[PDB]
Amino acid sequence: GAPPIMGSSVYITVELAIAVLAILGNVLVCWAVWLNSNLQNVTNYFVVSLAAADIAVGVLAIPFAITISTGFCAACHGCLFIACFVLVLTQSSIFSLLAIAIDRYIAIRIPLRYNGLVTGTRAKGIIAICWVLSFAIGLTPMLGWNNCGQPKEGKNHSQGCGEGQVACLFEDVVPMNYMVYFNFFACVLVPLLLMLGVYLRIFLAARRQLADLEDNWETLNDNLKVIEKADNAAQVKDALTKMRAAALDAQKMKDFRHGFDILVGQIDDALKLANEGKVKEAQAAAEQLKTTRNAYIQKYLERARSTLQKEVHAAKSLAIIVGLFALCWLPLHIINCFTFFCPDCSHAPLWLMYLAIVLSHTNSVVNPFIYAYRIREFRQTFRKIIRSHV
Ligand SMILES: CC(C)CCC[C@@H](C)[C@H]1CC[C@H]2[C@@H]3CC=C4C[C@@H](O)CC[C@]4(C)[C@H]3CC[C@]12C
Ligand SMILES: CC(C)CCC[C@@H](C)[C@H]1CC[C@H]2[C@@H]3CC=C4C[C@@H](O)CC[C@]4(C)[C@H]3CC[C@]12C
Ligand SMILES: CC(C)CCC[C@@H](C)[C@H]1CC[C@H]2[C@@H]3CC=C4C[C@@H](O)CC[C@]4(C)[C@H]3CC[C@]12C
Ligand SMILES: Nc1nc(NCCc2ccc(O)cc2)nc2nc(-c3ccco3)nn12
Ligand SMILES: CCCCCCCC/C=C\CCCCCCCC(=O)O
Ligand code: NA
Repeated sequence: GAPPIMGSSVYITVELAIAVLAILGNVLVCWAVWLNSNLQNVTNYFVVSLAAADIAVGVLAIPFAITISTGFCAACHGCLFIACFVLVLTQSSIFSLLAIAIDRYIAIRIPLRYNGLVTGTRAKGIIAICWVLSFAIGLTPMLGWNNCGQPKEGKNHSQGCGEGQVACLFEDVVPMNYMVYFNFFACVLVPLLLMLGVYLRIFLAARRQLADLEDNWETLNDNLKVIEKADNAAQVKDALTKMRAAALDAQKMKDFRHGFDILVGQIDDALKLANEGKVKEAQAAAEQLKTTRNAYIQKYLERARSTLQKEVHAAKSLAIIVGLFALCWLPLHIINCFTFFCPDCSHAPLWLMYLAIVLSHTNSVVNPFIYAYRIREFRQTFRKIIRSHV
């Protein structure tokens, strides 16, 4: 077998390349949110916490990963910290990603209550709490769920380690049942399936809300046709009742309210004439709704449709971030599953183990590119920062 330093040099060089890109890209994200008030919303406070976790991957986790690949002799609980710290940052990333999904779900389901419910203060408290929990979850092996009590005495003696020391290798100190059941199934897989369900509900809400907008609009126009060719006052009354309900329903901002005030007032005018049996005069009054429809109602329809389409597109951009997180981390989890569940299968080869580790670290590079390609407000802030400075 080739000298280990050769393959190790490749892995270390690649890790350092990734640490540099993770730092720069996510420093740039944080710098953008700090400078641009348009980016200073509650959603982006989770984006920032997520960016800080990825900066920490380059500053600390990658240097730790480089250290543990050497198998150096170390006290077992110090080895555990080196080995498990990255699990803290990944758990924090899960919480930030989940809060973002719930944040956007709240914004599309109850937008009028959003600013009263989701505030910057409460977001900070949630973020602080999630970091605490991430340390508890990620460092759970440091509380006794480890293999420090069953050291590899063959490795420790050949490595020449001292009293209470072990050859510091990830799979010799971290239990695989912890990695599969606790970390993967419970703390990663379950939150990802929840995020999937949240985003599905976000898209269902938008689809259902866009459909109501268009259904109310068609109800308005169809009933105008009904009124125009109606043959008696009663056919006009029934047509006008179905419009008044749609008018009040669509009403549930200065020029918006004034438009529906005009609309409802004209319907009531036509309704009163129709109750008095004045057919032609009711039809002529109902015909004046077209003015209001073209001047006010069409502009509100188009503006409400545009907001909803923006929320769909934004939700897609954030879902892509969740999907790249899964793409980058699942191979490592899936390999552990094979290692744990198939003791009769050969262990995955070393070159694959480190490709899977490298892939997981690349996730801390991608998020700033998604923002730059998919979020105009980030892309524009990135340009101004770059060309004003570098
Ligand atoms: C706040 C940031 C900048 C500082 C990070 C401190 C890091 C580098 C420190 C904190 C605790 C330290 C570990 C504590 C215990 C041991 C056991 C010892 O037998 C080998 C070194 C090792 C594994 C240390 C390595 C370096 C270490 C991980
Ligand atoms: C999210 C996507 C990319 C999932 C990718 C699936 C990857 C991780 C899967 C697909 C095929 C899998 C390999 C199939 C066969 C073996 C032989 C066994 O003795 C050890 C595990 C090993 C080497 C598997 C490791 C994990 C593996 C490489
Ligand atoms: C992320 C979604 C797709 C579900 C998670 C995929 C994981 C849990 C699935 C996909 C493929 C599955 C593996 C397929 C084959 C084997 C070999 C068997 O001898 C032990 C179980 C094991 C190792 C499975 C464990 C669970 C597994 C890794
Ligand atoms: N299984 C595993 N191994 C390692 N490193 C050690 C790789 C290795 C595996 C076997 C061997 O004989 C020598 C080295 N880091 C690892 N990190 C993770 C991880 C992080 C998140 C989910 O899994 N799993 N994982
Ligand atoms: C911006 C923060 C940068 C932090 C410093 C980065 C340079 C350190 C990176 C890797 C050093 C790895 C230390 C080698 C482990 C010791 C090997 C051994 O004891 O056998
Ligand atoms: Na991350």
